[PDB]
Amino acid sequence: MTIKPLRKAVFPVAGLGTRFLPATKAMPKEMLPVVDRPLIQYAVDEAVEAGIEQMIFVTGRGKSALEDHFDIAYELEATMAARGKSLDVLDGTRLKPGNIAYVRQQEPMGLGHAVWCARDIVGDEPFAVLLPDDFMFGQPGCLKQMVDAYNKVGGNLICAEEVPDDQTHRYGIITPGTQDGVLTEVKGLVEKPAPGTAPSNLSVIGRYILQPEVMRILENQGQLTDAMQRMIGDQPFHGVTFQGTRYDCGDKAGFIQANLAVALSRPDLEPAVRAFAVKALG
Amino acid sequence: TIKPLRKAVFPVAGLGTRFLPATKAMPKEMLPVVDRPLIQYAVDEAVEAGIEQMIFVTGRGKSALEDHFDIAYELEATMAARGKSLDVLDGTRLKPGNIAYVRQQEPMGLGHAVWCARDIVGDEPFAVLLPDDFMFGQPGCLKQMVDAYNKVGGNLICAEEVPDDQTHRYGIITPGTQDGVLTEVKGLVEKPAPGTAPSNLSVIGRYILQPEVMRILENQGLTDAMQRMIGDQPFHGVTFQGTRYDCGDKAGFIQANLAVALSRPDLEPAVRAFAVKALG
Amino acid sequence: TIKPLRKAVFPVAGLGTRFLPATKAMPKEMLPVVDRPLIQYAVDEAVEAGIEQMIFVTGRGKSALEDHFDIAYELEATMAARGKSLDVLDGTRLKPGNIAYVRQQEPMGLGHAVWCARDIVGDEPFAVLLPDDFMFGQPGCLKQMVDAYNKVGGNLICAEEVPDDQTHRYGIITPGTQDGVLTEVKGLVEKPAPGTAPSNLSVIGRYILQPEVMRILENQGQLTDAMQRMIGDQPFHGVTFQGTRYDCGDKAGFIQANLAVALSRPDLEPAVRAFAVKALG
Amino acid sequence: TIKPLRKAVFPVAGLGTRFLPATKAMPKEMLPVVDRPLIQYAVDEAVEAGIEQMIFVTGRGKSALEDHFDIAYELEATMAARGKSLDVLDGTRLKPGNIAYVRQQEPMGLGHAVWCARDIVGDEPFAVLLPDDFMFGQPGCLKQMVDAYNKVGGNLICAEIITPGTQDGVLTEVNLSVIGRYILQPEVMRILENQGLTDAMQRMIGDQPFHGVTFQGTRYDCGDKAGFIQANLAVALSRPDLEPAVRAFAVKALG
Ligand SMILES: O=P(O)(O)O[C@H]1O[C@H](CO)[C@@H](O)[C@H](O)[C@H]1O
Ligand SMILES: O=P(O)(O)O[C@H]1O[C@H](CO)[C@@H](O)[C@H](O)[C@H]1O
Ligand SMILES: O=P(O)(O)O[C@H]1O[C@H](CO)[C@@H](O)[C@H](O)[C@H]1O
Ligand SMILES: O=P(O)(O)O[C@H]1O[C@H](CO)[C@@H](O)[C@H](O)[C@H]1O
Repeated sequence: MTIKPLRKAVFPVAGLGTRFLPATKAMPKEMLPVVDRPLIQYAVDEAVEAGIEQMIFVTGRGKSALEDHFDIAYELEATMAARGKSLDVLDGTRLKPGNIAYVRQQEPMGLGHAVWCARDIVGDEPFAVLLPDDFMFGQPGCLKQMVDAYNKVGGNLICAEEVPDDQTHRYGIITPGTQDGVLTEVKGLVEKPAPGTAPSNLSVIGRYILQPEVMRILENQGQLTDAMQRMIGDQPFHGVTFQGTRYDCGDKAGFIQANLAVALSRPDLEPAVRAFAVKALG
Repeated sequence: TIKPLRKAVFPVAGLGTRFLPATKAMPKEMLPVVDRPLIQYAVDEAVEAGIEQMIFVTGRGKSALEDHFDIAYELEATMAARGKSLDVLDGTRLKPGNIAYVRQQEPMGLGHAVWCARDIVGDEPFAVLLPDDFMFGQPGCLKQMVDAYNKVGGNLICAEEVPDDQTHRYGIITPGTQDGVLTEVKGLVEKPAPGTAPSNLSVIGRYILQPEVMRILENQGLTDAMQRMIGDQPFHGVTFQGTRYDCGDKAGFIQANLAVALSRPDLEPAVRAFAVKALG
Repeated sequence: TIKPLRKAVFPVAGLGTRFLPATKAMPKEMLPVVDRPLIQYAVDEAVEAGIEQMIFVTGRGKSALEDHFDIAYELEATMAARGKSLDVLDGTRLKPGNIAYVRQQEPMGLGHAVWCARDIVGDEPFAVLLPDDFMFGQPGCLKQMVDAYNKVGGNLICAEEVPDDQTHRYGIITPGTQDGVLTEVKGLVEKPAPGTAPSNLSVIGRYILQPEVMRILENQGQLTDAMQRMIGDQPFHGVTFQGTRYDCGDKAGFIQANLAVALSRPDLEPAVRAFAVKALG
Repeated sequence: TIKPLRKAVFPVAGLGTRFLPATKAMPKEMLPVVDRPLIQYAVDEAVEAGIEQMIFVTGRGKSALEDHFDIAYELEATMAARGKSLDVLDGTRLKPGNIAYVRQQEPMGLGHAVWCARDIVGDEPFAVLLPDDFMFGQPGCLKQMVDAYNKVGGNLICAEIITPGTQDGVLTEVNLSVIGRYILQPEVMRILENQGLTDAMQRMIGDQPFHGVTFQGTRYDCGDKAGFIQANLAVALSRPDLEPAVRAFAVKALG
């Protein structure tokens, strides 16, 4: 009757990313690069830093690239070796065998259904959920900051962020309680409220740490927000504000902004990129 | 007590070099015995045995095994546009999440492959099926084995008497008491030298193992693991009520295709007719 | 002046619905007869016939067909690491460029498929091979055909006598003069109705056509119906294969082909024959 | 006269090691410049220049390039089910047969790559486009080049290391960094076959008109990360729906 550690994270990667066509008509959206790494790469790096040791990808149909990316690139590594090029550039692209599991979603039925797909791999253990479109820039990574708070309050946690009024109908909204620094009690939550019925402004961001009871609730109704809801009254539920900036690579403008931000932070790229940005701006 | 099954591991990361050039760019596990691939048969067998979580330990060029168990979108659409029943595909798709894939990364054998499923299995007994061992019969091999499991528990493996000159190719069992279909395993040696075989009953690619076996594998990180397990838990060999075809070998693959074909009402007539002629 | 033969078209975009579930996610052209995929036998055949440009018109889920004819990097490296000879793969890789692929995009049949190779063929004669028609024998179907082509020229197709209740499934030929292995085609109808068959010699998946046939296909923007318009002005003969053909298009044929080849293999025949008789009563 | 020009060769078999780990399992030719992958821009450029036959010489892990130019069955179905227009995909797929693929098999460089298309091109003039060289401008590099072709014929290359002679405005008889845009005569194929590299186009200077064309626009070397980012920023600033937010961010982020 103990409580297990969270050595697990679930990555919903079965979307058709229709917003980025034509680029995504044959390329997984999750594979779009922020400078030189694909969105999922950042996401799993984040998880590793947070101490997670079992990544479980719930995929779709045309996404083999996601699978190959985290395996040995046999010919590539051979080619590089034949050129004295170091494989350090691939550090972190491959985990221990078994640490990355895949399960097909089969039918595109949303986030809750997706998480539900991992039910048997998670078991009676708390688990994390990361939506790669939410590029979280900062140190430590969002998940690590979150796990840090988990270690002290336990229960369920989600990344929270103040959003403009005309933006509230696009996210799940939190009904805030007591604030204790970075944490803030969630007294309620509604998935995309109507534009006049927003309980507040702090929305839910694609970073979660949930207790196994949430899986159970999903199996039973067998969606997510409504499932976390059912667990306000009996388990610690807090919103965590990220010490860094988040870029919504879900929309083209964010994607570009993220690329720029990261490039400006790179020793070898900022000089050239800065110089160019400057002129190009008038 | 005897913890219930429901989890099966399928090692499918081999390069099947024996079937080249057929397996040069296609998974050996996908070779058809008439009209269904070897894994399909193995999965069906698991389903019948009450297993509800398939764990595939794959290799690099094997996306076909993945697509085979998902919805074939365009195909199903084209069949519907021709009033063709999709019943032909029943059993091809399981519930979302019931089939998990993990990459073996490096081909280091059976033990290593099974080891790759450690976190998915957990504490929990698990089954292991090698699709190359085509098990023809009813009920299926795994079902017959699980029936014996719910009675004796512990670890079980499929056993089969093999000719003398063939013993050096299998793991051999040192038999104890026989109770109908079961036979106690008092010891086992992987591929003994010819003249050194303790007996003739070898190990076949069908296993039901206790979680302590995974533990022993993580620790040594193969056949040698099952054995640090004889004085502690009931360990029996099960004889299959049916015939097994070694599709690991060219001749076996063909024999299997012939056998199944002859059991098919719509194929038997034509096949038998030809077989006879062609034989002289 | 007979245009030399140097190109072959392989229609490999079918969904092989007949072999489900085996063909649910695997190209039917990759089904093996003992050792080698159907398409491998087909290209072998073309190579023997002196063809040096294979042109595959494929579909959507058929990357295996493309990988099969390229270097299998990891595999060849692993075999080398085990002193295993790569001879087993001889013929699986041709010279760079000798195999071209074009996507059919939509499954509109054989004529459409061949039409897709129009700009690759151009103004030159071309062959057409349907891998489902496993041609067992030697020299080998295309070779035997090209031998006849080199003396008669024009257009040729493999012809085979088929049972009466089987005629409605093939294109049927109206035979003329027979000159040994050849037989003039005076006409042909695609799948005639049962009772309407002009004869019994059907068209088999092996063709040698003149560029004018492409022209006619481009204009009509089907196959059978186009070869027709080429009767009164280009030598058109049907060729009989010196060997046996297996219709791997249907399950029984696939099985039969596998058994036939197996029995011709010194290393497999003993075990296979022994089994065959026992399991047969 | 001058044999028109209806064929283009696209060398797309590189391992893009410079963009690791992004290109570990994804073709570098598929890297997006905001909305579309590099090859898309390249083929669009070709179509605008009147090219009717695209020939891709690919490598091993590059199925994405093939699927991209075919019908995305399930996707188009899903969009339809959402009343979303497919115009977003216009230019994504050409007439069947207009895109041919040949495997390079062995990574032996540009010359060998072009050589692989020898039998598809035949005795005809052909273009060559390296998608890493993102050519931003209107009417687009190949078009501008083809315009000069119909006048002078022979062989042309995009210029921006070469020594010149006479400058006829945009043309200049052969700095001038050579750029990945070529229009070559069939005799160059023959010379490649024989020695069986590119600087063998030179064995073609005393017999055919050979000029360098200067591009009316700017080129971004998406071969290196700085260039890739610059290209994405430039295009974004040119898009009415993205420029506002992108510019506002850029400014703030720059200090
Ligand atoms: O992004 P989705 O899938 O449209 O919506 C999901 O993630 C959002 C954050 O990105 C949350 O605010 C929503 O509550 C959640 O349902
Ligand atoms: O097939 P392998 O790898 O030579 O040997 C493996 O499968 C055999 C059955 O096929 C088992 O009897 C062996 O114990 C196992 O190690
Ligand atoms: O096989 P298909 O495409 O159904 O039909 C095609 O090949 C047959 C032989 O296999 C010929 O008899 C038909 O005339 C030809 O159109
Ligand atoms: O990559 P290569 O073949 O060494 O060089 C090639 O690509 C370069 C861009 O990457 C171009 O600037 C060169 O003109 C072209 O020949």
